[PDB]
Amino acid sequence: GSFVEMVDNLRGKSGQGYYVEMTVGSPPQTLNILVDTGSSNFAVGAAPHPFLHRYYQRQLSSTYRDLRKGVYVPYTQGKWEGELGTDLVSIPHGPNVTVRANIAAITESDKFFINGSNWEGILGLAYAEIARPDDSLEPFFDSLVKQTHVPNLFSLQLCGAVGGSMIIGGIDHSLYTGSLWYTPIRREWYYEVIIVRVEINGQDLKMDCKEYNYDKSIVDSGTTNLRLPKKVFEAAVKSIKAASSTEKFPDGFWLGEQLVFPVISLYLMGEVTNQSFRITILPQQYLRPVYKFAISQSSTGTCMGAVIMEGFYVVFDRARKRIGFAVSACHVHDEFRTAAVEGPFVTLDMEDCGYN
Ligand SMILES: O=C(CCCS)NC1CCN(Cc2ccccc2)CC1
Repeated sequence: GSFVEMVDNLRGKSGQGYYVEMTVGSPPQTLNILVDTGSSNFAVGAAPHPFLHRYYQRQLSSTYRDLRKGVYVPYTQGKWEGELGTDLVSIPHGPNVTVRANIAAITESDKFFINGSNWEGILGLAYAEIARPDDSLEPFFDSLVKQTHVPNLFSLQLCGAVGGSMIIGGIDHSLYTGSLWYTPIRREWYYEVIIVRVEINGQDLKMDCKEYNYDKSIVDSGTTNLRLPKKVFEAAVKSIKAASSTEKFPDGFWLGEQLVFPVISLYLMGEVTNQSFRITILPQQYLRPVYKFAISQSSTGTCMGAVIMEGFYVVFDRARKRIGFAVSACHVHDEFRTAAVEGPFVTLDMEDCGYN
């Protein structure tokens, strides 16, 4: 339908994440919370860290309940650590409901909070299997669905340079143009998808598609870049470099070691046997103003981060185990080329593209 009061409920800074306003405890304690489809923990600052505008003060909340258990969460760059419990959570600019969700009260963290950022926590919207310490700690959205009449679905419109919309429990049709195209969620842990073909400026990379999903391919609102696996990255860069011989750039720039074009198509597995669709991004999407090359190599797989997500309206249709892509109404298009979602295409042996 409409969900007009949820539109434009996300803020941020370039490369610094997208956040929704949330309240915790009774009376409500307001916190800005990073929106992360690449993790499954709801975690907030609960101690006066210098970088924080505010923090969760448990002693002030009557509805707080201690779970008397600790949680240690190391990311690649840095870690956070906290004390588990539950409390009443709301999303002011979301649905009118209040849920008892697990909260990780961050007592200690290293390289997690950003000096100068305006957020105080993280909302992991992915599934239980990747929730820390283990799959028994129910992720926020799972509690929201179990406790209220909010449908098991949420959508994201991230708008490049910073704002956007998280539509909880539905789809706002104003936020996209044309048809939605759905790819199946491979397994419910990350939001894992299968990439079946990659074109740089409408030319196939001719690679084994099993390479494009090396380990995994996921939709990650918490990652800034498009993260391509090493083997795919090298072939992609060489091809992007080939199109861009009009200009000159240092060797380290493509490696993400310096600062300062072809469209990039990702063919994704469709709902139907031998059927695919493709999503297409403009240079506006992978050239991030600080300009930086917002495509980087990875060992964990393809991460369809903010670079990808900023061109498209993205439906996390958890109910139907699928993810929807449509042209975002807010993506950065010029007069020449426009970001696209196109289909159907004929693609055989798509099932073989998923690494095991
Ligand atoms: O581990 C993964 C998926 C690996 C394939 S790329 N995603 C994490 C999930 C946690 N998220 C937290 C975070 C987000 C923004 C700023 C700081 C930290 C960082 C990205």
